[PDB]
Formats: sequence, structure tokens, C-alpha cells
Amino acid sequence: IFLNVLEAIEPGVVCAGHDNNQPDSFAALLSSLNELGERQLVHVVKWAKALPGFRNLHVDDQMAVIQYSWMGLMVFAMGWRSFTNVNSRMLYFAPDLVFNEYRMHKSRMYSQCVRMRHLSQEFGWLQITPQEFLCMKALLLFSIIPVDGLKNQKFFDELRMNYIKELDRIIACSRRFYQLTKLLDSVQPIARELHQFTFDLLIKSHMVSVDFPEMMAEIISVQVPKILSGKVKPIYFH
Ligand SMILES: C[C@](O)(CBr)C(=O)Nc1ccc([N+](=O)[O-])c(C(F)(F)F)c1
Repeated sequence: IFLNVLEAIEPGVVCAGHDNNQPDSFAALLSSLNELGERQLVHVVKWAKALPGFRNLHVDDQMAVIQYSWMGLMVFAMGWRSFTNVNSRMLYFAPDLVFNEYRMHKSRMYSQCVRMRHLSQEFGWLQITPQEFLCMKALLLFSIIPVDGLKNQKFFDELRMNYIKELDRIIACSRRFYQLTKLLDSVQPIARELHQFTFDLLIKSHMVSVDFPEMMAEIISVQVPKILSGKVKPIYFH
């Protein structure tokens, strides 16, 4: 039942709308990454709200958890796409936005990209199954919260525990749980580096000709700083 649901709600293909019939430029590549980020966020919201037990969360915490975990969720999924679509040879942000090393460099997000490429390879080296991937991604949604607590922390704690239990079941073991939780933990530092880069870019966006969609500008200026200033932190296993 649980896995039937995760498979059923898994987002389909999302395109960036990027113009690949034009020479690469920082401004065009980043505007497309931002646009793709917003397109994916729309799907992450619909995905999250259809997750088993998500409605158990207080209305106020439902949106907060999505916004705080959004980047990490995208990173994990992108890494899986890169692994399955091109065997980690390139970063598969979208069918129309595939990054080779030249683009990783041009984007000025090279360090972050190489770490995501490594994550992509991890899916292969650890022989992560599609089902482990699905359960792990759902768990990512409940892996970062405010130090001052959610409106109803207890309901969140219950749901997160339930998702960890589903992972236990998929695995069923100690050695595998160790590997998977280690992998999950590695996503956070990557999201953090992307958060910092996105924040800095938004602040100077008007100086580099980079367009930020309304919805993205809001999250990056209201939610992301809570994470960067230490008010909202990831829940690490290790
Ligand atoms: C630079 C920025 O546009 C900030 Br939102 C960005 O990180 N976009 C973005 C768009 C899509 C994906 N993605 O589909 O996975 C990601 C990723 F998570 F890779 F880093 C990032």
C-alpha cells in the first residue's frame, strides 16, 4: 500500500524551457535554473500534499516543511535522474537542461554540481533501488525543522517516525540502514551550499541580469535566510 502510493504520486517529467539552440551564458543558464526551480516546486507541493499522512500535519507546518525541504528534495531527485538517464555522466536537471562540466563551470555553481554528480554516482555504487529511492525522498521532506518548533511538533515527530518505519520495512538490515541514512545526511550540506549560492545570487540578481520568479524570490528571501542563519536546521541521523 505505502509503496503503491509513492509510485503513483511521483512527479513526471519537468522541463526548464531553456534555449539550447543558443550559446551558453551565465544569465540564461541561471534564469532557466530558477524557472525550473519554480516549475519543480509546483510539483513538489502537489506531491507532498498527496503523501500518506501529510494531512496529519497542522496546516501551517505543511507549507513550512515543503519550503524548507524543497532544495534538498530537488537535489535528491536530480541525482537519481542523472544516474538513471545518463549514468552520472552529466547532471540531468531536466531533459532540456543537462549540465556537462563546461556548464557546471559557466553556472558558477561548479563545486555544488560536482557534489551532486558524486551523489548521482552514489545511487549506482550503493545499488539503490527505485523503491528505496522513493521512500528516502519522502523522508527528506521531514528532515529539516525550526529550532523554535513547528505549530504541532508532535504530529510531525509521529509522521517522521512512521516514514522511518517504512524504510525499515523496505530494507527488511543494519548495514543497509547505515548506508542509506549516511546518504540521506549527505544531501543536506549540498542543499546548504545551493541555498547560500541562490541567496547571494538573488541579492545581486539585478546586477547580473538573472530573473527570479515571484514565488522563488519569496521563498529565498523569507524561508532560506532562516536556514542560513541557523533558525531552521536539518535532522541528521549521524
Ligand atoms: C540556482 C537555482 O535556480 C535556485 Br532555485 C537552483 O538551484 N535551481 C535548481 C533547479 C532545479 C534543480 N533540480 O531540478 O534538481 C536544482 C537542483 F536541485 F538540482 F539543484 C536546482
